[PDB]
Amino acid sequence: KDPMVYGFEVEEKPEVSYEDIGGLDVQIEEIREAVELPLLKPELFAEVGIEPPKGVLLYGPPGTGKTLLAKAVANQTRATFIRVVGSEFVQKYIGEGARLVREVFQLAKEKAPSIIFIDELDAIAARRTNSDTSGDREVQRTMMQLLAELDGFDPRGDVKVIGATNRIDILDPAILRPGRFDRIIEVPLPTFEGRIQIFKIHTRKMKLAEDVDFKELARITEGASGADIKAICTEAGMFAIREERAKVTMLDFTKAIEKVLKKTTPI
Amino acid sequence: KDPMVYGFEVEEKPEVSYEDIGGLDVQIEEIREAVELPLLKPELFAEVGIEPPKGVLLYGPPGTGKTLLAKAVANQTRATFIRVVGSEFVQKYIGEGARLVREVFQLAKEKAPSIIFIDELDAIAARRTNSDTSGDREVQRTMMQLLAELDGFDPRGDVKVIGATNRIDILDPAILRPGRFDRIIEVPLPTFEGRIQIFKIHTRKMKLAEDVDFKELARITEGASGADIKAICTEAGMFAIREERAKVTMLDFTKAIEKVLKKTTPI
Amino acid sequence: KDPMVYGFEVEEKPEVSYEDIGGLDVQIEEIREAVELPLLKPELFAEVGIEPPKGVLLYGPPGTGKTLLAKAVANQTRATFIRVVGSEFVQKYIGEGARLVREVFQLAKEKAPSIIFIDELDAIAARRTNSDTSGDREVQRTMMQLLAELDGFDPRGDVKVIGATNRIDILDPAILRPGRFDRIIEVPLPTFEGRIQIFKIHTRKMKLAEDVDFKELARITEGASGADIKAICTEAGMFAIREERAKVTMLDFTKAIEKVLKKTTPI
Amino acid sequence: KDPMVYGFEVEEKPEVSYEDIGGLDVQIEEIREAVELPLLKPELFAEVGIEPPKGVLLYGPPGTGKTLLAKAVANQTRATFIRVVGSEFVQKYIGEGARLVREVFQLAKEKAPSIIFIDELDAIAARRTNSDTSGDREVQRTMMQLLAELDGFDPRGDVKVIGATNRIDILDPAILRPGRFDRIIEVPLPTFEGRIQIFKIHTRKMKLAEDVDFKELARITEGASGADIKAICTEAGMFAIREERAKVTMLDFTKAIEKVLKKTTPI
Amino acid sequence: KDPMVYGFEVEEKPEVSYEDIGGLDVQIEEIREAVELPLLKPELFAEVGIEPPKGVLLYGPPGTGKTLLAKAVANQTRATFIRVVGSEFVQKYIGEGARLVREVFQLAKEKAPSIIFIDELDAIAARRTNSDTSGDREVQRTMMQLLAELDGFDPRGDVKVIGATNRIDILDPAILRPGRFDRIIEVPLPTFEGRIQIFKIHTRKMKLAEDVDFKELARITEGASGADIKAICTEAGMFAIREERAKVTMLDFTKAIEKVLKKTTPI
Amino acid sequence: KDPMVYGFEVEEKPEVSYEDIGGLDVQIEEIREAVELPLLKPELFAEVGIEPPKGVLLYGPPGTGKTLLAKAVANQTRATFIRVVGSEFVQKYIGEGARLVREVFQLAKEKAPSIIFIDELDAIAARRTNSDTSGDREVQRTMMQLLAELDGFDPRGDVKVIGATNRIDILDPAILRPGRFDRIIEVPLPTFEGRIQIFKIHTRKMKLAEDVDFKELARITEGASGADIKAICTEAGMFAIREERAKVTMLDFTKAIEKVLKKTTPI
Ligand SMILES: Nc1ncnc2c1ncn2[C@@H]1O[C@H](COP(=O)(O)OP(=O)(O)OP(=O)(O)O)[C@@H](O)[C@H]1O
Ligand SMILES: Nc1ncnc2c1ncn2[C@@H]1O[C@H](COP(=O)(O)OP(=O)(O)OP(=O)(O)O)[C@@H](O)[C@H]1O
Ligand SMILES: Nc1ncnc2c1ncn2[C@@H]1O[C@H](COP(=O)(O)OP(=O)(O)OP(=O)(O)O)[C@@H](O)[C@H]1O
Ligand SMILES: Nc1ncnc2c1ncn2[C@@H]1O[C@H](COP(=O)(O)OP(=O)(O)OP(=O)(O)O)[C@@H](O)[C@H]1O
Ligand SMILES: Nc1ncnc2c1ncn2[C@@H]1O[C@H](COP(=O)(O)OP(=O)(O)O)[C@@H](O)[C@H]1O
Ligand SMILES: [Mg+2]
Ligand SMILES: [Mg+2]
Ligand SMILES: [Mg+2]
Ligand SMILES: [Mg+2]
Ligand SMILES: [Mg+2]
Repeated sequence: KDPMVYGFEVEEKPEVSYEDIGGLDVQIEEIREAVELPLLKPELFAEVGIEPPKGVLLYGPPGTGKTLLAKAVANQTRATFIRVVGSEFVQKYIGEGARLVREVFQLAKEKAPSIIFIDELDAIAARRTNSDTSGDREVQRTMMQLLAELDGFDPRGDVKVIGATNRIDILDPAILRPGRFDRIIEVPLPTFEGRIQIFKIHTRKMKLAEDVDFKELARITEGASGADIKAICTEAGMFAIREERAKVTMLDFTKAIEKVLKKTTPI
Repeated sequence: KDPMVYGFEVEEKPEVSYEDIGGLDVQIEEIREAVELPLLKPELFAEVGIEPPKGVLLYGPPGTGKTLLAKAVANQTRATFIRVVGSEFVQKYIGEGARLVREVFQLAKEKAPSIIFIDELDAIAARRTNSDTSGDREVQRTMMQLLAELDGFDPRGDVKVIGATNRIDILDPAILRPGRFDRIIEVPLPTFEGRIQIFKIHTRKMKLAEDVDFKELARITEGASGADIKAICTEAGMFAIREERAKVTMLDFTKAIEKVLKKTTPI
Repeated sequence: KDPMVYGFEVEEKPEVSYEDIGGLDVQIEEIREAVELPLLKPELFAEVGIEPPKGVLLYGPPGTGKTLLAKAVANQTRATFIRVVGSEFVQKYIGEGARLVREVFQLAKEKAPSIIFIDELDAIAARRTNSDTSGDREVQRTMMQLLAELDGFDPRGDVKVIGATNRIDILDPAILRPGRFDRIIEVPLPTFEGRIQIFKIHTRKMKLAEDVDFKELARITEGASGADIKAICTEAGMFAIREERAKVTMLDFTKAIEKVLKKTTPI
Repeated sequence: KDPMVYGFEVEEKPEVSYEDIGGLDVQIEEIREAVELPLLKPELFAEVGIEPPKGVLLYGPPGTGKTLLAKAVANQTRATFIRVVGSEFVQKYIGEGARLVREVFQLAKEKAPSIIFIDELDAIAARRTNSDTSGDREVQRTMMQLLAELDGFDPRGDVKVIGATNRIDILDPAILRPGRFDRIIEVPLPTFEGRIQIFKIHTRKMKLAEDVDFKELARITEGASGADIKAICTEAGMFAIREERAKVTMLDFTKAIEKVLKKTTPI
Repeated sequence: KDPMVYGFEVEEKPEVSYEDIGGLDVQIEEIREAVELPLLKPELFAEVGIEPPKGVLLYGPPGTGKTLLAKAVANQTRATFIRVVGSEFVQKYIGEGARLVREVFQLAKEKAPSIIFIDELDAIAARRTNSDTSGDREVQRTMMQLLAELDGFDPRGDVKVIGATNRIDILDPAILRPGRFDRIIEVPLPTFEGRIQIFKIHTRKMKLAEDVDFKELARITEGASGADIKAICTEAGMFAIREERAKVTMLDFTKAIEKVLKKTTPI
Repeated sequence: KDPMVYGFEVEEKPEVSYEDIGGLDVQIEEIREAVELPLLKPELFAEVGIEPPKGVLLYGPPGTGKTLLAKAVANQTRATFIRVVGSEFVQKYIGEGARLVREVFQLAKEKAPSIIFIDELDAIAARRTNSDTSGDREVQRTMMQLLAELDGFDPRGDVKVIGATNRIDILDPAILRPGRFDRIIEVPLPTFEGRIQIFKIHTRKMKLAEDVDFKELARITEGASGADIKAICTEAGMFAIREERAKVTMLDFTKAIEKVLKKTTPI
């Protein structure tokens, strides 16, 4: 009953895999497993006795590759990858958003095995409630619907809903609890070695000089996220273009670390 | 009229069943008194001469369990278990919800004995504040139909409205009270012994455990919810296969209780 | 007659009479003089030269048996009790609501005297703020229709639109102001004499009780509502059932009183 | 002879004349000069040089008696009085419907001089969203149809348009522009002298024995409305029955106002 | 083929070049490298093996000419230009604001290459911590929807935002980080030199000074925005009409510097 | 197809001109400099090289017929007159407030020349909050879209607008900034000589007047507006028809002044 199945991009697998992400290695493995083993290895569960987890919640500072973690799971279990955005519920008609939730779930059930990937939970959950609010009351009646098709009366299924958000601090605690969203995976800012892998992903695409030491660059870029690193390389390339080289030398990388980081914040 | 799955649906199939009556065990006895005792033995109500309780309002924090409770009971009764959901009301068009509330209830009378488990509908029922906005007032109307049909003017038959709500800090005084339920149930976080009963079921499913001490798990899991415990159990399974074991060990619980509460309990 | 208003009428032998309500007590007598006194005797209002009430408004604290009292008066008027519900009005087009208010008043003019009981005046006539727009506008659309008929321009005969509301102020000032609903009878919470009498209605239908002291019973249940007295009674009776006796005694009440009291106090 | 526009007239002179409406007293004269005088002789209005009202809107808080004043107009124009409800202008489907709006105005042109009263413009000149489809289009359409039609037959008296509205703040400017209505008569809540007069007329029909001072009661009932006074009277006679006196006296009104006033804006 | 979002596409083909605006000459070079240049020659990005910039985020005062930098670019690239005022989004009809950014984005992919200018990120950015319980959540739904399309899942599509803001400290963390706006550009009030350039352009549109010297004027105009340097020129022309010369010269220009500053700084 | 106006009311070629205006004689000439004469003479925009005026704001004491001047400028330039009322702006949300600003801008480009009358400036012209508050915020997101759009315009399609306000001293200096509103015109409360000339306009209409001395009338109406002078003349015709004479003289004028205008004195 969905022409919104085009807005769920059921076909077109992404290009981002586990090898297009990295330096968040501990995180890849739990989330990977939380839907990968249930689907390809369900006999392993039988034998030990294991309950299938019914979702994974992801949170973390912005730009750490949450989006990328989701894409990688979607790509590499190739089974029904339902991408929705929580901001996509709630319309001008009086409880259309909640109707709309019921549609995703009945659709996922039919098309099961299925993984639902929700981007942004901050536009569809609130940890407060309030009564007689214009912008914060129907969004609580499409949340309340949600709680409630994911697990509730309606089984299980084979979802496995991957939630993603930029802050869990303004999210309703019903989402926040396990039993559905059973592995609560924090994704932190990357570490010393971590910033080094992220560098090499973009650099793998690029040409470089052979006096390029990642270890030195990663020292400078301490307290920055994966998104700051992508932009550093990009911007470093722009310096390569102006000066007409088909490679990025070490000195551009240091210019870029100074440029990008400086124009974000003065720590 | 024209009923789709709406309430009409009746199902009571597993996982939640009459042998996964995890609790919170005094609380289950209270549901059995309210619903199942006049259903199975009506003559006892003729001797006292009371009106049999008309509904069980279960409330609590999330995941503590009330979906639980209500389905486990429902399989026992073998009654017409009416499943409606918490904002399937007013789909896009208006007063739609008021016609659903009536429909559900009228069919229920015909199919009485019948039980109406409505997920979160008590929480949608909220107060109005003057002047203030015209709201969001229109959904609150759909609540008023529920009061009228339950025993407001039109007899119940043998309904048995099971309420569900994540807050008692969101309700109008006119749903809260014992008058549309009567049997108002606090479902708190599971008792010391209560908590051991939840682990028992899960461990049963998870074969061999021979060094695990469930009581000790209980001291560590002080003031965790019922859905929390089930994820603890799930992650203990997971660490079991990460150590490549056919059974779940005592370390495996220690790690999962540590992981599960950390991400979800504030400092 | 279209199905609509066919089916609004007529409730044959209502449960509830004045020996199935009692305990308040003065405002009971006031309503009964207000509707039953000119219906059974038009002469007394005629001799002074006054107009009987155009309607009677019931408001205030939930649980005081407002709709219950309506079901009492219906049994002794036998003047045609039109049961419409404030939420029953309004559907998926506008003016289809209007149609229904126009139909009930035309129908009533013929049955005159007759009782139009509108469950919630506030559904179809709520305190506006502005258009937010789907059904909110329809509400003040419908309010226009109800006025209009009442004795706005069109002969009322001897109706007698009797209302009730869940909240103090949630209604347009027009309806609030008397001269349309002309007696504003606050049904308040029962008196010291009134709470004893309420327990008595229950005692009538719940067999045996003499170790109970009605006065002291009432004294404890201060600040409760008629629905709460009923709820205690149903709880008490379950208490007795647990100790297996068909007599209700005081100890059964004390346990039952506590259940309700836990909710509402500590202050 | 379409049943809908034929059914909106006539009563062959309603109940109420200017005699039976108590004092305002001076704003009665404004209405008499605004409506009645230009109807009988627009030829005299032209000869003077002035332009008669496009329409006259009655504005004031509820209960001042606005539609009460319209019944008075009705008896004394002698020109066929249209009682229509603006709630019936918007309808369930279309050009019944929209056409009904042009039909009423056509009826006026052949019945002329006449004298069309529409009655509340609450929810037929409010704001639309452009649009919410089923609600809005009806209201937006009917808004335009009203304004064009009254404009195009009044440069000068032909068909006089009268109306009234509950408030002029609950609807957006549309009918407030002096291209449309330019003469809006404040129908206040009544002067000190006005109350005394209303009290007088109501006791005029009433059988009493003289010791009443209508003036003392007026000081008391300052800050009410004419409909409350009517109520005070009906309750003052009802009191008379309860003492079993077939006469009303001062003691009874003083008491009667105390009851009514109390359920109302306060002592 | 809906005029509702198709109207936002091309602005009749701009007339504004990057030599019709200046004074922000450093900033102009930056914008061209990031946005224009990919479109100009793809192979440079291939050569260095980089992912091309997302685009530019401009911040700064008001009047600076953020619009004019998008207008310039659009003329020069020979590609789709979609100009949207970003504060126009956000409706009091809940989730219509989010719908509108969703469609503009999807349409941008249909007509790729495309540039969108989302002006003012102030009124489409909220504060997570409470300040307006209904205003923050609403704004947030619009914000996280446009972000969703921006790189939540759905590709760039060779879009190319390009988007301005008065205040950058009011933005949520989500949009603030790069990778949804790759190159954050400071665009400050005109420098010393910046005055002289802006002036010169605008006086080439007039009759031009006869007694040229923009350095004197510049000293005085320091501490104003770019619109304000223009503004003086326009004030100068009209002053010319009042004098009865209608030719602009240094005397009109200096008298204008004074006349606009009279308002501005208040000695 | 028939056209149906939006941004109501619209008068394409309004028939009120400056012949209908008297005693505001130099205020006509200033505003002819502001909009009229620029617009019909495109030579000025080449002979000076000036970039057109974008608005002129009318100020000084209210009630003077600021709407009427606006119509007279629209008449002269043969444009589409468009009315924006400020009461249809700002609620306590936003967005349809915003929408309607957009609407009249769209209509105005489409049908240039076009005169957007913008009363009233005090509900979208107000001060800034940078210490924050919530109520002020509604106004600020509305206000920026007026400010922007007017500057956004292309010189292909000239949408000149004429503002009007009661108090300029409560508004932001930002809308008193040249290149938005270039000049302001004190339309003052009428002088002695002004009042005599405004009575004469109305007298054209009125019959046999040869006893009326206009001077004694102006004296009495010290501190009277133009809307009040016009209203006095309608009322004069009412008084004349009360004394049963179609001849309007001076006695009628004197009673009309007392009745309408004289209320204000004493202080
Ligand atoms: N884990 C990482 N590995 C490699 N690249 C990364 C990593 N994190 C971020 N990036 C780069 O930064 C870009 C932009 O960040 P992205 O859009 O992926 O973030 P997100 O964490 O979902 O953000 P938000 O909190 O704003 O929703 C990526 O497309 C990638 O090029
Ligand atoms: N007491 C229990 N024993 C065993 N497992 C439980 C228990 N309570 C909850 N769970 C498990 O937790 C999961 C989700 O919780 P459930 O649906 O029962 O929550 P609820 O308290 O009704 O919440 P919400 O406020 O989100 O509607 C199910 O998998 C259920 O079996
Ligand atoms: N005076 C009374 N004596 C006995 N029982 C009473 C009395 N008044 C109320 N009750 C009981 O209280 C309950 C509520 O009655 P009712 O169904 O009339 O709702 P209400 O007070 O109109 O409610 P709402 O605010 O939910 O519309 C019933 O169970 C009724 O039997
Ligand atoms: N001046 C008056 N003289 C006599 N009776 C009055 C007076 N004013 C009001 N009433 C009484 O009030 C009623 C008529 O006015 P009513 O209260 O219906 O309101 P309205 O001002 O037309 O309201 P709305 O805006 O709700 O349509 C009658 O019952 C009448 O007896
Ligand atoms: N730097 C500048 N060079 C030339 N014109 C300018 C410059 N800055 C602003 N303007 C002009 O001033 C007017 C309004 O400024 P605009 O660019 O719309 O403002 P904002 O930065 O607030 O978006 C326009 O007519 C615009 O051309
Ligand atoms: Mg993200
Ligand atoms: Mg639940
Ligand atoms: Mg009730
Ligand atoms: Mg009325
Ligand atoms: Mg701009």
